[PDB]
Amino acid sequence: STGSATTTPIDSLDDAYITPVQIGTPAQTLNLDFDTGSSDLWVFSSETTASEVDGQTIYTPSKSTTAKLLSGATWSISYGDGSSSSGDVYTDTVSVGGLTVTGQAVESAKKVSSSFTEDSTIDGLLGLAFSTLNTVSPTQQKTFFDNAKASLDSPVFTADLGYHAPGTYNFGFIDTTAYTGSITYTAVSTKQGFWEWTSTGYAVGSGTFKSTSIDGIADTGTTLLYLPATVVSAYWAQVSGAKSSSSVGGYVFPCSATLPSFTFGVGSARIVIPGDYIDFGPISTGSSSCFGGIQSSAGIGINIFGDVALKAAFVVFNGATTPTLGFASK
Ligand SMILES: CSc1ccc(CNCCO)cc1
Repeated sequence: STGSATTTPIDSLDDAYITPVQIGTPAQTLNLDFDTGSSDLWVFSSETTASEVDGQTIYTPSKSTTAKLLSGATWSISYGDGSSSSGDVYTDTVSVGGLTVTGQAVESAKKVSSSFTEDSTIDGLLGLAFSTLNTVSPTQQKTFFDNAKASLDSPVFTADLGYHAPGTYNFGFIDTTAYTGSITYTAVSTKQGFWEWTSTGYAVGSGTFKSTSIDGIADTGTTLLYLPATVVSAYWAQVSGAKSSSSVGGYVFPCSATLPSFTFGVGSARIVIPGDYIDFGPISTGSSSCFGGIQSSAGIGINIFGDVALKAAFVVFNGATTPTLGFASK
């Protein structure tokens, strides 16, 4: 089997991407944030504290003839950005882009943090990291991809995120028309539950390439590109007037600037992030100071190849017995 679904930016900055997901019988369609950095499929629901729902579409399990309460199961997750959510668990039928899993754990939120309440466009998350990170207790549950994998034509999914435009998540096949050149595959460590890999270095604009190992994660659920302080300083030094602002929480730059590109290495291959992809707009409405899309990982503990990086590539999440990642230009 295969599935194919369009993923759409939630706003004009590409702050996140939502993908429609069918849950239950009859189907209830929710727009979920596909997150290769976590492993829970959770949704706003009829159980979510009313004051914490502000425009999201909810899953109502009592209206699904295939929903079953998973007895005694609860979940609670805290994300790297400080967001969180928790609740109880159903199993139900879940379909993405024509690919169906029966008996998928659907984690129904009773509580969500304010950042989720305030994002009316995100109805929940669909985790695509390794199932060792799933938070359901006392019996850990599998991700949608792990449940689908054996049925798929090939045990893979691909992320093709757009810049200011829709893109695609495919399951079970590699669309050879969606990229240019070849796909370069690179080793993955699953020891932390992430799609963790080692970039071979970087360049800023037309500058020479610096060969240096950068361990980090491929994370579709993180907006920005978080890299070591040395790398990020080298980037922003090429932008007149850019500075790290403690009050704003990262590098900012004059909105009148034209930003240089940023290149990262995948083996001997090179993925070029155009400068415009690094512009996250005014720090507050009407400001002429703009927020940068490349930020230091120093306070995070891991480097993160988030959407800024991934949307410059066609990315293969290869779930073979030994997982690997593939990157192609597009
Ligand atoms: C409030 S919207 C939101 C979307 C995705 C995630 C998962 N990624 C966490 C690290 O960036 C957290 C919050």
